This record gives sequence, C-alpha cells and structure tokens, in this order.
Amino acid sequence: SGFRKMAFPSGKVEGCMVQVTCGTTTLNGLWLDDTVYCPRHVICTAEDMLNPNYEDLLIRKSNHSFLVQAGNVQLRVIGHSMQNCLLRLKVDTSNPKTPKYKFVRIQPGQTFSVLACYNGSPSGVYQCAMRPNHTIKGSFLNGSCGSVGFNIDYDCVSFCYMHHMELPTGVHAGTDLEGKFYGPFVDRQTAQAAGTDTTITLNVLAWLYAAVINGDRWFLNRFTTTLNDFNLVAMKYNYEPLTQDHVDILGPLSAQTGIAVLDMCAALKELLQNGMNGRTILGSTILEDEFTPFDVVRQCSGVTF
Amino acid sequence: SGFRKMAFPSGKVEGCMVQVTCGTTTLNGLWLDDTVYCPRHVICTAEDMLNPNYEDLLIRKSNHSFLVQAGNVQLRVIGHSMQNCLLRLKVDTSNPKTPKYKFVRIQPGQTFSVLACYNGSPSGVYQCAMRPNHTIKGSFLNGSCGSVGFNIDYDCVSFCYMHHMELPTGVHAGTDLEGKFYGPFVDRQTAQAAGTDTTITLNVLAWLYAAVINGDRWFLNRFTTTLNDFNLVAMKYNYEPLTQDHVDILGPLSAQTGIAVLDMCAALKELLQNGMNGRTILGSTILEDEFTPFDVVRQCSGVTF
Ligand SMILES: *[C@](O)(C(=O)NC(C)C)[C@H](C[C@@H]1CCNC1=O)NC(=O)[C@H](CC(C)C)NC(=O)[C@H](Cc1ccc(F)cc1)NC(=O)OCc1ccccc1
Ligand SMILES: *[C@](O)(C(=O)NC(C)C)[C@H](C[C@@H]1CCNC1=O)NC(=O)[C@H](CC(C)C)NC(=O)[C@H](Cc1ccc(F)cc1)NC(=O)OCc1ccccc1
Repeated sequence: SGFRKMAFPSGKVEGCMVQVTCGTTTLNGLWLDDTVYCPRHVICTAEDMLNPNYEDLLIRKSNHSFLVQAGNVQLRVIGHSMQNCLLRLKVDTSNPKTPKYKFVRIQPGQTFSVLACYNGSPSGVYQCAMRPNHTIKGSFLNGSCGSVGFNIDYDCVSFCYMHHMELPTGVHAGTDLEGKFYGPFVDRQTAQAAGTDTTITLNVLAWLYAAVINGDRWFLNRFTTTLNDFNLVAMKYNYEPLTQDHVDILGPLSAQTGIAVLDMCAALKELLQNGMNGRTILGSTILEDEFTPFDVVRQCSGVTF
Repeated sequence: SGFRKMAFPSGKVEGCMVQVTCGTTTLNGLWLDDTVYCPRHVICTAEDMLNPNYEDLLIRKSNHSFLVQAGNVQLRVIGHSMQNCLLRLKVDTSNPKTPKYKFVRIQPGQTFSVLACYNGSPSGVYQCAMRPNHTIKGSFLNGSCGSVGFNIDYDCVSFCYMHHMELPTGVHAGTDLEGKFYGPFVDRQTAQAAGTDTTITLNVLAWLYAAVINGDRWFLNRFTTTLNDFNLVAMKYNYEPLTQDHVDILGPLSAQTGIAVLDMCAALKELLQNGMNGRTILGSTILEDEFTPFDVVRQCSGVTF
C-alpha cells in the first residue's frame, strides 16, 4: 500500500552523463555510443546571449574548442555538428555503459524522471510532468543545463528531455533529444513567458482511481454526468476538457475498480464545486495532476482493497 | 530555482540488489562484497508467521535451502548466519559493483531515498522521512521486502533501512542494516500499531528558510517569540517541541537569509494560528515536514534571491 511520486531508477542514465566545456562555459552532456549531446548555447558568451547567431558562432570553433570529461577521463572530440538546439560532438571513445535507448518526444500531460546534474555529476532524481503549457516545474540551478529527462521500459531508456532554461515564473523549458524545444520557446535571453497553464484532467481522474484501488471511496457519489456537462464545469475551474479518447484510456482502471469513468467524473465535479472539506486523498489536501493512468497502473496493486 | 522532493541517484545501489528465495518465499537482498543481506522472515511459511521461532527455523536449513539470483546469475551460498532480524548469506562470488559504503542508523526526522525493488529488480526511487513514531510513509507492495533506504555522500553510500512490513494504517516499518528494527516493532504478524505521530518542527522551519532562499517572504512578520512560548503553541498543534540544539542547527540557513530563528518561529506560530489563507509556499498549500535543513542546503542556491 501507499502512493508516492516515484522516479525511475537512474543507474542506466548516470553512466551517460559527462561534462562539456567551451571557453568559460561548462554544462552537462549525454554520452551515448560515440556521440555527446549538449545544449548548443554552451558556445555562447555573456555578451552574445541576447541574440546569438549559432551558425556564425559554431563555424568559428574547432574540435579542440570543446573539452569533454567523463569522470576523470578526457574524451577527445573528432567531429561536431549542430542539430536544432543541440550540438552533437563525435568523440574518440564509445561509451561502454551505453544502455539500450531511444529518443522520444513526449506529449503534454505525460511524466518523466529528471536526473539533475552539475559538472557532469548526478546530484538527484525526481519525477516531473510536461505541463499543458510545455514547461516543467523542476528544481534546476546554474550549471544544470544538459540534465536529461527519461522513462524506462524493461531495459530500454527513452530519453525525452534535455534542460536549457528557466523562465521568469521559476518554471523550466528545454528540448527533446533531437534539439527541438517543447513549446514556443527559443534559446536566447529575449523576453519570453510561459502561456497560461491548465490542470491535467486525465491525470486527476487516474489519481482518483489510485485512491480507490488503495482502499479509499469517500469522495464517490450516486450521480453521473455527460461529457459535455462535465466539460462546462472543467472550463470554469481551468481543467482540460475531457475527450472520448481520455475516457477510453481510463477503461482498465475503471474495470479494476468497477467505477464508470463518467461516475468518477461526477465525483470530480463534486470535489471541484464543494472542495475537500478538510479531508485528504492519498495523503493530499488538493487534487493531484502529475500522475498518468500508466503511472497509477505501474505503482498500484493489481487488486483493489 | 524550484524546490522538489529529490531522491539520491540510485545507480550505486541498483548494482547491489539481488533476489533471495527460500521454499516458496521470494524477496530482495543486498549484495555487498561476498555477503547478501535480507529479511530473516524469508525462511517463514504462511502457517508459522504469527509466532515463528527463527533460531529453530534457521537451524533446520542448509546453505542450499537458499537460492540467490543476481540478474540471470545464480550465486551459491557457502555459509549463513542470523544477525538480529536479518540473515547474512555468505556467497561464492564477491559483488564487483560493491560501492564504497557504510551502515548507519538514522534518527527520527531524518530523510533517505528508497529503492523500491521486486524480484531483485529495481522499479522506482523516492524520498522518505523517518517519522517520530519510527515508521515511514512509503509505497510498498507484496514482494518489496528487502528493498533498502540510503543516503549518498561523495561516492559513499550510507545504507540506513531495509524494508520488512506494513502496519494497519498503511505505513511501513523495517530495520537498519544490522537488523535492529526502527521503533518497537517485531517481525511477527501479532497485533501491532504505530504510536501517535507528530509533525517534525525542525523540518518545517528548514523548508520555510528554503522558501525565503527561493524568493518568497509573504509569511514573515514583525514579531518574535521565546522558545517556551513557541513550544506552548507547538504542543497545541501536535508539533515536536523545539530545542536549543534545533535552533543551533538552523544557524547557517538563518545567516544566509538574515532571518533570526526565533523570528521564523514567530512566522510559523502565525501560520499555525491563522492558516495559509489560500496561499502557497514552494507550491504547497500545507506546511511540509519531510525536508531536513541539510536537504535544503543541498538543493537550494547558496545565494538568496
Ligand atoms: C543552463 O544554460 C546552465 O546551467 N548554464 C551554466 C553554464 C551556468 C542555464 C540553467 C538555468 C540557470 C538557473 N536555472 C536554470 O534552469 N540556462 C540559461 O542560463 C539560459 C541560457 C540560454 C541562452 C537560453 N538562460 C536562462 O535560463 C534565463 C534566466 C535568467 C533570469 C533572470 C535574469 F535577470 C537573467 C537570466 N531565462 C531567460 O532568459 O528566459 C527568457 C526571458 C528573458 C528576459 C525577460 C523575460 C524572459
Ligand atoms: C515482505 O515480507 C514481502 O514483500 N514478502 C513477499 C514474499 C510477498 C512484506 C511487505 C508488505 C506486503 C504489503 N506491503 C508491505 O510492505 N512483509 C510482510 O508480509 C510481513 C511479514 C513478516 C512476518 C513481518 N507482514 C506484514 O507486512 C502484515 C501485512 C498484513 C495486513 C493485513 C492482513 F490481513 C494480513 C497481513 N502486517 C502486520 O502483520 O503487522 C502487525 C499486525 C498484525 C495483525 C493486526 C494488526 C497488526
């Protein structure tokens, strides 16, 4: 029993983190096979951060402009290229600890684990959700750029995020491992702001199912609702509209608990209109939206209590 | 910026997890050098769980009664002994992935990372605090016994917890790596209950300092308080009494923020008496007590905003 925000074990990723230095700028890189991936802004200086021309900045560099360190070992770069907002540095040694892996672009609402790193050295691991506004609410300080996000399936690491920047609201933005940003953001220090965010409805419902699987039913009720009537209430409380696809995704959790999706929607509508009345759900006094249906199935018992 | 419950990177510990089977009972073990540690109740059968005599149960076993698997590799046990509530199984192979490590008994209020494991295979990592009542609020299912808790300093893993049992309130109990239980609990299925718990005052204050370091001062006030007057309020709200030792521990955070400890105590007293008025601190609508002063210094910027 119990329910916690849980990260994936980070071992397979720790063995891929390295340090990349260019001039006076140091940040993290990801070392897979004979390639090191890192944010392209490693080549920037303080003066040119407002409006850098990366093509022009990169053509001026050589292979020896980049210092790559794995632990105490120097890796000589033998080639380099730019891919969107990343640099790909070819190195002379293939990482012996390269796990089975792939690169995935995750969708808003989905979750992943972040390995926060400084100077190529891992400091911590935590779970994050990609917000509807394409930011994440992380914990990142100076030097954290190049830290990666990932999920694990069997022995395959799906990398989905590399960290680049912090916005004025304290939230974080970055790219997939092909260097394409999540959201409309750009890697320059021109004024940018996160769009307005929304609560991830599908995840709140998943988490309500988790609470029932763990033995708690207090928030259920005898009512039901239509999709449309639910969505009127969702719009009022800044929740994402629920779609039939979302209803279908909740099928397995619905089957395991015997609670119809639209009945759980009625329960959520009631929680939104009346509040929680000083009660808790899975230890929380608020409605949690950073657990996906898949997170719930992974962590919870296959048998309800 | 940002603040999150953060676990230690789990790599050094993942390489130590194995599977231990005795009869029809399988659980996890910890493989360091040529020893495998696991809960002694691996030798129990369903019928004898209520009142087992472990000395009598163990003398009836041989080395070949225990099957130890590391990944797909069988490790032959060549010796065994009982140490308090653990078994120590000597094996024929020394773990090549043994990290620098030590065994520590942590104190109530302190935090650690748990690597949840099933069948000797890690499934997730999360941060936990040892509660004042010597339990933890974890996420553990059937098969999780033998999963370990730890902290990391430099390259040294300090193991502090091994999981044994779940109590009726859904909370969890276990031992240090010498097999001595945290709290008054015993490894038998006789009626036992967690003592009443208390909020970890020192941690709440640490987390308030973190909120100030991250740029938020709304909950501060012009008042101060004595230790004694604070402790009258603490007793009313089921908070641990604050001691001079706790005040001294908060010295560095106090110095970095310029806020006197007893002034922060006045701020906390006000939060307890008036509530939060629909406002948040570091993303939370409630007072968080699972971050130690040391957790805060580790994660936060060395410079206030
Ligand atoms: C990584 O590049 C990094 O770790 N670099 C090391 C070599 C020091 C950082 C990670 C940041 C630092 C703090 N938390 C983080 O996640 N990333 C960057 O420094 C970005 C550089 C690229 C050219 C994108 N820039 C930013 O993250 C800035 C932060 C900032 C905030 C206040 C301030 F006064 C100066 C800088 N954010 C940003 O520029 O967003 C757009 C914006 C600009 C101006 C006004 C509003 C929004
Ligand atoms: C591990 O031994 C384990 O993973 N074993 C695998 C071989 C299946 C489990 C981990 C538990 C399972 C669920 N969540 C967990 O953390 N530990 C145990 O099974 C304990 C065995 C030892 C002899 C201590 N026993 C317990 O954890 C029980 C759970 C329980 C709850 C309800 C119920 F009806 C039966 C069992 N808890 C317990 O016995 O505490 C004392 C108590 C007994 C009776 C009444 C009140 C309290």
